[PDB]
Amino acid sequence: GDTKEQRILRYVQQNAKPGDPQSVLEAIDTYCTQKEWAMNVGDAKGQIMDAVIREYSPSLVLELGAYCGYSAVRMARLLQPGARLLTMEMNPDYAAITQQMLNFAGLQDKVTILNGASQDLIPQLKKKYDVDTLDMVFLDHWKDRYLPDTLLLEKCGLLRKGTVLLADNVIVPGTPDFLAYVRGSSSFECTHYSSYLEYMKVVDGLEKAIYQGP
Ligand SMILES: Nc1ncnc2c1ncn2[C@@H]1O[C@H](Cn2cc(CNC(=O)c3cc([N+](=O)[O-])cc(O)c3O)nn2)[C@@H](O)[C@H]1O
Ligand SMILES: [Mg+2]
Repeated sequence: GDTKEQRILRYVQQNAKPGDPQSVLEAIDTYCTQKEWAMNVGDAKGQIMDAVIREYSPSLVLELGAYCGYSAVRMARLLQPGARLLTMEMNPDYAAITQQMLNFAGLQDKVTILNGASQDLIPQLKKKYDVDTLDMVFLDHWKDRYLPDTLLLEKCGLLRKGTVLLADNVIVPGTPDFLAYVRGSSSFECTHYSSYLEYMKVVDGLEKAIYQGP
């Protein structure tokens, strides 16, 4: 009784300043550097994420896997007014942590949390949420869903030329099938950003894959 995710949030509520997203991010990072490792994107990879976001200024972002709401907070705090983030989370407990994390950050009005698995929700985006195409996609869910969900996004017509895919953990725990596909495919221009597994000295990285169209 009493999960790590609940402890992380409790620490944020005690040490972070309400309505200040930088503060919420620093609290989580501190908690996870000092007390318990947890699978947030972390500040090192979060900084690359920030740079990618500022470059494209997406109006509509889709995130796969929210977890505690760390990357959701990172991204939604950089979004222009009227720009939105959709985040898919299959575990209702983590989704609740995320909602409260975003509420504390004062970012709740920029984000919609979708409850359910990506494979079930993605085919419903156009019909049930009036989504034309996506400006950007952050992949941070089950590693072996990266490729299937990409092909699924393409099938559902959610990708246009210019859609940026940003994938966490392509080295650790690794997504070798996703990497071979986007790199080998002329439908994706790919950039690797070398970095470190969150809160550790193990080499990890993000992959940016830009859809070129059919
Ligand atoms: N199909 C899915 N649809 C929606 N949400 C999903 C799905 N699969 C997992 N999630 C969510 O990802 C979050 C966190 N997560 C991520 C994974 C797969 N990713 C990792 O395991 C991971 C693992 C490490 N690691 O092992 O060092 C480091 C990282 O940065 C990671 O993202 N499992 N739970 C959880 O909230 C879970 O509900
Ligand atoms: Mg990750």
